Amino acid sequence: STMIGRILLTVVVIFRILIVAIVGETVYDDEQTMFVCNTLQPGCNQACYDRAFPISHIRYWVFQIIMVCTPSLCFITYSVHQSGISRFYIIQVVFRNALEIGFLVGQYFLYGFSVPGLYECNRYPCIKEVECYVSRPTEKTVFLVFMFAVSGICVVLNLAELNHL
Amino acid sequence: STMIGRILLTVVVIFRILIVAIVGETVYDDEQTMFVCNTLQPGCNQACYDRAFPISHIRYWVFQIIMVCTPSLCFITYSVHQSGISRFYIIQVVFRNALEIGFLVGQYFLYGFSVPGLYECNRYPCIKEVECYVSRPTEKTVFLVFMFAVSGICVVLNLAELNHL
Amino acid sequence: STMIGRILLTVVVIFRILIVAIVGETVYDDEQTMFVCNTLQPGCNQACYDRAFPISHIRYWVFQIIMVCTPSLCFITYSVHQSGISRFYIIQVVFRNALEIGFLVGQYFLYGFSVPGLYECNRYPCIKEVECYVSRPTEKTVFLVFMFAVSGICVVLNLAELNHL
Amino acid sequence: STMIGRILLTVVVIFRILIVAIVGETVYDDEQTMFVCNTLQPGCNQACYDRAFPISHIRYWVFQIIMVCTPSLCFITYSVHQSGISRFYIIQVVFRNALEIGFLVGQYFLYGFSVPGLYECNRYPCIKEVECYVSRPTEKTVFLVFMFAVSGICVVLNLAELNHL
Amino acid sequence: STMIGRILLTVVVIFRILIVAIVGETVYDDEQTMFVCNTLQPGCNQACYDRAFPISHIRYWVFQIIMVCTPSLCFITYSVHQSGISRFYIIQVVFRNALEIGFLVGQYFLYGFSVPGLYECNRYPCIKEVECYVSRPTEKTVFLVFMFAVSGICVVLNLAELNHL
Amino acid sequence: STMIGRILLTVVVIFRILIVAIVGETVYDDEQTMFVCNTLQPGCNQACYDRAFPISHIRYWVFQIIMVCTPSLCFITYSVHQSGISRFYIIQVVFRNALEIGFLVGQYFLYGFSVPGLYECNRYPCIKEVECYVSRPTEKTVFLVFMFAVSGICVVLNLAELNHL
Amino acid sequence: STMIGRILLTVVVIFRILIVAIVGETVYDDEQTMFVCNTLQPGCNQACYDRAFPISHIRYWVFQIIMVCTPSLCFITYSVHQSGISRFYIIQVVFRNALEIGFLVGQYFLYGFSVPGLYECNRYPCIKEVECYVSRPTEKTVFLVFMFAVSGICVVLNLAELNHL
Amino acid sequence: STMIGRILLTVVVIFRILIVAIVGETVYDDEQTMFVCNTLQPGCNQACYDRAFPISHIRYWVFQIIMVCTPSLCFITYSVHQSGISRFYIIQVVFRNALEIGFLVGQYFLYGFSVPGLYECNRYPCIKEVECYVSRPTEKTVFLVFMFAVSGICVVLNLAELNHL
Amino acid sequence: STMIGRILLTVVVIFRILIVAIVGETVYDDEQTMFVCNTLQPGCNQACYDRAFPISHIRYWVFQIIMVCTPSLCFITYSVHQSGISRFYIIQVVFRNALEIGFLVGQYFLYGFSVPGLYECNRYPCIKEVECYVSRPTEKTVFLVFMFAVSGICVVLNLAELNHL
Amino acid sequence: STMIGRILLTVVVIFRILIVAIVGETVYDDEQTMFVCNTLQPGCNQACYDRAFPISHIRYWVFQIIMVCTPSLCFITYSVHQSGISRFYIIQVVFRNALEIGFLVGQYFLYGFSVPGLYECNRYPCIKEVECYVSRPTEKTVFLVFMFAVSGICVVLNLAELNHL
Amino acid sequence: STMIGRILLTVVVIFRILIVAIVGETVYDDEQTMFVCNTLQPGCNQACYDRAFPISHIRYWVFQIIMVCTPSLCFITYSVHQSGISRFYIIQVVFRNALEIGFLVGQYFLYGFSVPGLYECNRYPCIKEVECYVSRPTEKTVFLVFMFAVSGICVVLNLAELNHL
Amino acid sequence: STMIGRILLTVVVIFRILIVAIVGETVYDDEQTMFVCNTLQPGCNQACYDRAFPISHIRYWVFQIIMVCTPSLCFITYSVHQSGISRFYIIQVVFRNALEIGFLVGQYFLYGFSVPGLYECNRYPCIKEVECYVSRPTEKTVFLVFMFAVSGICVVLNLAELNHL
Repeated sequence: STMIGRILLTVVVIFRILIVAIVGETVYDDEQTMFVCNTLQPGCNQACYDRAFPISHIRYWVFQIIMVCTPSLCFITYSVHQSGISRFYIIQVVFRNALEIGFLVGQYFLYGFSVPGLYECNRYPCIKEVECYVSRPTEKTVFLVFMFAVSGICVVLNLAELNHL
Repeated sequence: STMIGRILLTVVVIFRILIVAIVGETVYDDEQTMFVCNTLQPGCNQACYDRAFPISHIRYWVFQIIMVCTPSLCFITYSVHQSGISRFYIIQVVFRNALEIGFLVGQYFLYGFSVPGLYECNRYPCIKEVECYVSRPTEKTVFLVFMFAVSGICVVLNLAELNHL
Repeated sequence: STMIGRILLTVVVIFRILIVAIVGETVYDDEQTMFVCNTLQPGCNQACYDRAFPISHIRYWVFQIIMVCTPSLCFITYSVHQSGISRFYIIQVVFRNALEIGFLVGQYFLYGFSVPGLYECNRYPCIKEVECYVSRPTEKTVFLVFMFAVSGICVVLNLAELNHL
Repeated sequence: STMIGRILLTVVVIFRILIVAIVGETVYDDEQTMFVCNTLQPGCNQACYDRAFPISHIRYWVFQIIMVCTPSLCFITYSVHQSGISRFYIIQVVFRNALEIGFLVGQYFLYGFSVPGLYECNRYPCIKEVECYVSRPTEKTVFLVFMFAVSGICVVLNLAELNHL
Repeated sequence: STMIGRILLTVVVIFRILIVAIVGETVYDDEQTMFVCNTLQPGCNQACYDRAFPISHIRYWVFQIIMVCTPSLCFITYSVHQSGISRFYIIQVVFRNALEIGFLVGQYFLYGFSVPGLYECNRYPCIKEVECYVSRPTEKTVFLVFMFAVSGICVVLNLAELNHL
Repeated sequence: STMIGRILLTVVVIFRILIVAIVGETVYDDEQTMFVCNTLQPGCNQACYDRAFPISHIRYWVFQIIMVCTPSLCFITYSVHQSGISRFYIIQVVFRNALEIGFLVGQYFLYGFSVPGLYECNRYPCIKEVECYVSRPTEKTVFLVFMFAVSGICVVLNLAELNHL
Repeated sequence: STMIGRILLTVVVIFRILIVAIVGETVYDDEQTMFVCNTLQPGCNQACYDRAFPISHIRYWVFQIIMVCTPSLCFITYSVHQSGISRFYIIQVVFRNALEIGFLVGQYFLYGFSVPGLYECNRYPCIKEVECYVSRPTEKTVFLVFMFAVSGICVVLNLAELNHL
Repeated sequence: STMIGRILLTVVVIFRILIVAIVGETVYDDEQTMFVCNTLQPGCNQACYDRAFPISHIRYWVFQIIMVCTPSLCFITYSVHQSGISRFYIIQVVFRNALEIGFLVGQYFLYGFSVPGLYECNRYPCIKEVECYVSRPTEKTVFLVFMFAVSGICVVLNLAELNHL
Repeated sequence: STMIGRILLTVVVIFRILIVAIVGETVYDDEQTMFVCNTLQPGCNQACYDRAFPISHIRYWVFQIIMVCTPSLCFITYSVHQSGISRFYIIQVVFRNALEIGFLVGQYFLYGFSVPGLYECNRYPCIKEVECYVSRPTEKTVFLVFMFAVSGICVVLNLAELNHL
Repeated sequence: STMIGRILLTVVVIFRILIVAIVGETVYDDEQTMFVCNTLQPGCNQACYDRAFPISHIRYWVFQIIMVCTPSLCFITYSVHQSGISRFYIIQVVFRNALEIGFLVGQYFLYGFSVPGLYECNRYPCIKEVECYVSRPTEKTVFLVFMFAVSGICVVLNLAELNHL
Repeated sequence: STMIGRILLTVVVIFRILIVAIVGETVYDDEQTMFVCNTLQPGCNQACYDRAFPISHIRYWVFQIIMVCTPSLCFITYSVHQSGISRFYIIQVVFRNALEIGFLVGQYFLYGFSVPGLYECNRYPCIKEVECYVSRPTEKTVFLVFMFAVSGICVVLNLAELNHL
Repeated sequence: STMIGRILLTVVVIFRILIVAIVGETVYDDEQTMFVCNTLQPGCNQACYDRAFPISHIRYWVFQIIMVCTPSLCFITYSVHQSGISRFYIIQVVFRNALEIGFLVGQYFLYGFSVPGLYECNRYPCIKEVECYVSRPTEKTVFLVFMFAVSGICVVLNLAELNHL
């Protein structure tokens, strides 16, 4: 039971990296060029896009993916130099658990569970409130939900292993 | 008879991956930039494109291709770690069969067998119903039919092997 | 005489792959962005481009190139697994001959021997018949003729080897 | 205590290179195409963009990254040719410390800690003072702060090792 | 004297390939997007560009480069299979000489020694004669002259070796 | 003293190649698309850009970089074939010195030490003299100065070694 | 009682002529230039304006005003030539009554009592139904109501005189 | 019976002049500015408008009105100079009859009984046949019918008087 | 004292008519062509202009001027026909007083004392509230104040004469 | 026979004045606003219109009409002052004859008998020869022919009277 | 001396009325349509035109002309009714003098002696200060100076007559 | 001889007034709307039109026509009041002579004898010198020459009468 868990954790991690790396870079490519607002004021599109999308999803996901792989690299570099290992194993597991729980909570607090098609903006130089329109909201919602689903499994597995000890 | 079946399954899988990877990424590249509707309302093109094409074909095909290769990776990782194999062989065959039948059914239910050149849209902010025009419908229909044809062979072969036992 | 034939067949095949792969992808890149019709009707350009160019040359050539290399892969996979070979050799030669004759005939029936600079279109939403103008017709004609020339040699060589037995 | 310091220095350096190389090249790609000023004078956008952004962040960061890796290459080339090493070790550590402190100070003096959304320009051919609007200011501020944070750790670690001797 | 000739021939060939491959692909990239004619007739730009530039320089140079490397590949494939060599050596030298002289003559007859900045066009649908304007004529002239210079050396060297026997 | 000189020459050469190859290709990418003149005459932008920038900096630098590496390749090919070496060593050093001094002088005579923001043009079809505006002049000036600085070191080092004999 | 009736009839007639002649010609002047529809189809504005406004109000009112003054001119011309009068007086009164009742009924049946601000159009070449927007609807409604009010008095007065005999 | 005929002829003539002079000049004012064709060819609108409307209705009607009043002026000038009258009376009646019958026939042969909303044009520089759209067709049809009705009465009356003698 | 009052009343009336008739028709001529709103929605300008200016000032003033001259015309027509006068004099004075007081009150209730330069609009098809800008507000305010001043004198004079009896 | 000639001369003169004054001023009103040339050069339309139409028809006709009425005014002023008359009568007849023959000849030499729809222009700043398109050519041809016809009668009549003496 | 003064006063008054009435109405006709500012903000042109030209010159001059003719009308109406005259003569002279001095002073205080070609504007919605450009400044300056010159003579003459008593 | 001179002077004066009043007002109507310069600078057209045409021809001619009729009005007003005449006759003749000579000289000094089609402008905000293009230069030259011719006759006649005394 504990034998297969490692294999499936490795497979889930590789699957997530592959899915993010191969297709996700090209849904968001036209994010700002097809964002449009009903207005004649110069500079309103920039401010309203910036307020609607402060950090793009793909940047957050790349950062999370890179940051969740550091303890393994540290352990590998230590063992390579060696040529209390168990204490290092315990500590890196603890750190990975903490980092992944923090990242999941931050994702939930930053983005929620949906991307709406309309956005209402009231930032200078826009006069009062204006209405703007988003590109590809359904695909982005699907990607959001898929990533949340993938991220839950890793949390579950790491808690499993934490509790087996 | 059962000897050649494995060889042809491997060849079909590699053929499908190559066809999707090399040429398919560039028919759909201009999907939204050349989508146009007869209207003067800002934001209507975004809503009507989103309603006509919720998930693009190439994303669905990439996802399917990646998801149908996971049991092999699991078996390989297990055997590498080993350094009841037959039970694992049986189970992974069952899982692959199920996944490929599910994906074929989902393709049929999502897209059908044709891409029409006209689309009729009645989503806000569009006033009543408007007419929009699609890019490269014939090429996309050809690609659809080809992919359905390729996908049928794999189902047939996997049922063959399932029934030989 | 039969010794050099294999060497020249291999050289012709590699030459064709290289020519198609390195330069051909960039003559057709602007095929639709510089296609223009004399009209004020929205959606006429899409319909007329689709009727004038149902499948682009480069897609057909990539498909043909990929499909004419499958018997070799099958023979290689069989021999690798082995670790009646002559019957397989005979059959794969027959199949390659048939496939290449079919593809040459299909090319002739699909495209002919020239690409004209003007096209006359009468498809909805275009009113009656309209005149449209093509990009780079001379270069595309040169490419067509070159590909036909290259494809003839392979047919000749394969018939040669078929008849030597 | 001094054992782990080398491992963490190597990990921080690799992390910085990866973060800069993979995602940073694509936030700044549209820096000038979406920069716009409220004016009708030809040539004002060029002058005001040039005055607001004399050297782009990504160029400065690439230059710094490349320049902070030269002492290691020199030491490696020397040792490879060998086939007073300790004096070379001391000197290269001193040089790396100096270079990294200089680069951090220069970053602080060139850019500060924020990127504002508005810029006021009074350069010819602009008449008097004009107002211009920046793209993606929040993301660029986040990147600035992250890079400052990363750069502080290296300074601390190098001072640590300098003082251990 | 005959010893160094082979070394310099190899160096010239590699130099030509590198120069063509690394920089030449990006001077001609905007060839048609910045070609403009003084006219209001739709379709005149396409016809006049096609008449002014029937085959682009870079296509001709790529084709020539690929075609001048075939005899070496043939000799290599023969010798690999072997595991009258001198007759093959003689014949391939003769063929290479002929091909390179033909290609130099064709270059001279196709393009000449300069690219002018203005072009006068009288092709349908253009009314009578119109004036059009070319992009980057000086850089293209420099490239033309450089390529002619490079190509002369190879002819000289091959005639040298032909005459030494 | 002569031991370290070779190491530093190699490091400077590699540094120059890396700096030119990684970042320099993307400052000049938009050189002509953001070049604009105050005029209504068709074709004036092409002529004035061509007169202001006959050969772009990056082309000159790539050519120089490629041409300054040929003597090493010649020496390597000779020594590989060998399987009066000192005379070849002397001669290639002389040739490298000459080539690098020529290239530095040519750079100084072609470009000078600055790129101004305004340019005054009087070429047909422009009527009398017109004013045009350049993109990113400060960054291009910085690059110019940096390249001159890098190029001076190599001249100094090669004269050093020439005079040690 | 019958003495003042003639005086007030004359005053009402003159008042109506003056009101129509002096101000009414300039509310409707921009009727079609400021009529606009939400569409991109050429020719839709013409068809929809024609269907919304078949005959403009001012034309109908001018025609009515001219036609209601003919019996007086006939009586005057007869009496001038004279240089059974009572029978002519009776008959012309009858005819005037009939004409004015007919014109009031026709006005009611042609225009109603209001001019709406929106109009829904489904005439070729408009695709399906489109929405169009009218200029100055409130002023036109006020004019309509005023004219109906003025026209009622004349009917009442003429019936009065008819019944006094 | 013959007494009233003169009075009614005079009233009809004055009515026609007033109707044409006061309102008719302003329906046709925008005849060419709101005429539009579905095309991108310069000069097609001019040719198609000229072919659809060779002589405008209002010019024909003004000419007819002026030409039908000449015999009265001649008779008046003769009688004024006098300070065989019956022969002149007979002859001028004959001439007026002939002129009015000719003008009615010409109207019928020039314009018919309706103005359609669409017109199909095939005149140079228009390519093949194009579709154009007319302004205010219903109002112009109403005016046509009204003028025909008015013109019939005069013919009838003049034949009446001709036959009474 | 009562002698001059009639003279000054006549002079004030003529002055008002002249001022309104000669210059007032040309300040308001461009009222709608230079009215503009900050929006991209078709039809918003029409609705917002109609809501901001339901009846234009000049129409109201023309109507008032015409309506305040009817009692004099009635008295004149009566006296002309005569060829209880004092009762008619009394009654017409009463009626004129009432009409002028009503018109002054209505002016105050319709327009107030100023025309602002900005207007805030929230009528369909405008999304939420939009800002629009008026033409020539200061001149229109001056005209408003002048007309109120002129209208007060007539009220005062008529009350004077009413009270003298 | 000589009695009626004066009456008909007076009628023809008045007819010509009326025809020119009432309708001719409004065919030529849009002469330059709807004149268009196929070109992108600023200033070409002005030069080509000026070369095609140096003096407009209506100016020439107004000038001729005014100049042919001066002898009558002179005779009238003389006779009014009187309060050798026959010598003045003779001389003014001679002068009128001469002036009208001169004007007819000048008309023929200036304009000819037709107005073509196309005009070919080669005046600076137009590059080489360009094609331009005229407005309302058929109506202008009809007017030309009518005016020539009218002008012939006056010449005939004046020669008649000249020869009767 | 006092005899001619009245004649010249009458001639000057009539001259001023004629000059203002015949030509002055058509220099200012395009005052706002050719007023333009260097800005992209909607509504800035309206505010800046209103601030630069609060009341147009021609309105002020028409008002002054009308107001300076009232005392004569009053005297005429009094004398007509008569069918202490000297006291009325004295008083009306006094009033005319006062009115004309007031109007001249007001002209000087409102407009000055010149109309500049540039205007600097800082009114909302304009951002900071913007530059705008006036139409026909020299002609307007000439008109200003001429009107001041004309107005001085009347003041002088009226003071003359005032002092003769 | 002196008898006819007065008659011809009166006829010439009336002819000049008629020619200026009837046709001249409509050649210059589009003077600024069709004036265009080759430039992209806002405000350059206004400055260059103002510098090319400070006072329009028609204004100068109207002013001259009005000013040359004042002595007659003065003499008429004097003689009307009378109900030393010869001294007044002498003086007014002298004044008319002086005024007409002054006006002819001023015309020559202001305008010359031709209107060119091109104008070269160097006024702010135009950068350096720009080229502009005039409307209808030939017609304006014809008008200039005609007016000079007409004006010469009056000078000659007035000198004639001056010298007869």
